[PDB]
Amino acid sequence: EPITVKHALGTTVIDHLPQRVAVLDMNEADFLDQLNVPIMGMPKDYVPHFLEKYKKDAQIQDLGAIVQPNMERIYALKPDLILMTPLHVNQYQELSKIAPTIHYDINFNNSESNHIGLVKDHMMTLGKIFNKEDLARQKVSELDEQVKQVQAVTANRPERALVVLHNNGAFSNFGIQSRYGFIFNAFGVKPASGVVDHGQPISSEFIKKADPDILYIVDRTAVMEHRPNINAASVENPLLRQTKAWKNGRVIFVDADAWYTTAASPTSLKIVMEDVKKGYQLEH
Ligand SMILES: C[C@@H]1ON(CCc2c[nH]cn2)C(=O)[C@H]1NC(=O)c1cccc(O)c1O
Ligand SMILES: C[C@@H]1ON(CCc2c[nH]cn2)C(=O)[C@H]1NC(=O)c1cccc(O)c1O
Ligand SMILES: [Fe+3]
Repeated sequence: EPITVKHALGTTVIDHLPQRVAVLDMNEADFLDQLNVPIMGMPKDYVPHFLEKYKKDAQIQDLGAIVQPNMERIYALKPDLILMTPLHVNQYQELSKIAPTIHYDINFNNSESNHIGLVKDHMMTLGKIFNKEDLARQKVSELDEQVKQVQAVTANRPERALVVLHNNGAFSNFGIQSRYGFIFNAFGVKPASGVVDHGQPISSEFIKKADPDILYIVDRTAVMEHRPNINAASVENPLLRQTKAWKNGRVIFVDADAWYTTAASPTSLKIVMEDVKKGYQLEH
């Protein structure tokens, strides 16, 4: 019963159970970890904390950088399956030369529609390929329950939120049509701005007209420069500090590994939803 995967970049047929798997980003690595599927190679420049055991495991080949893994190292690893994503589209043809190559059908650029369904679909596809259908279906059920939990928290709440990305002292807003669109669409968070605009840098005019009751701050610099996450005392930005969210203590410094490095896999979405719920939590 060979599986045929018709994805965004072509069609991949898998006739045998793959045994030497290369994953090209950390979302994919989280899927296979969650399915208890061994990984033969992955990039290791930005391994999230919840995949820490993989950075240290010398039996897992380091393929280099997430954004552009080392094609020479991949070819040498002789994988029998490569998992890649929209980040690697420019390498798909070259990867498919080396091994059957699956593309994760997901939209990292604009997640406003069906983000959760696309994550679930991928999980079920991987469960079929690796003969882990029952465990795949369980993880899908868990994701569904988690989504119901955050939707129960956001339901009928009046608060409106911004998702803002910190980068080297600069802050930019990510709205309903951005990479964080799914926060609004999937989980029922109400956006503090609706106007469609890298993100929109925080200006005085913007924050005046889109003054959030809740603020989720994604610290990109903590990930990229491997530095600790900023906290309330790091924030110099006066526009952010005069918002209702800041005054009322509804500022969540999110788990940047789950929100920035991944954001499209079972462990990461679980964490994202816990962070979202903290934004609504009025008491300890
Ligand atoms: C349209 C851009 O092009 N690509 C392909 C090349 C790339 C960018 N970042 C990692 N690989 C994106 O993934 C898109 N990236 C973003 O929109 C983006 C937004 C906020 C922070 C980032 O690091 C982004 O890449
Ligand atoms: C740590 C990040 O993890 N992943 C997945 C999340 C992501 C970031 N940008 C697009 N997708 C990366 O592509 C890694 N990004 C970068 O190394 C990066 C470098 C220069 C400019 C960018 O926009 C980058 O994302
Ligand atoms: Fe990027």
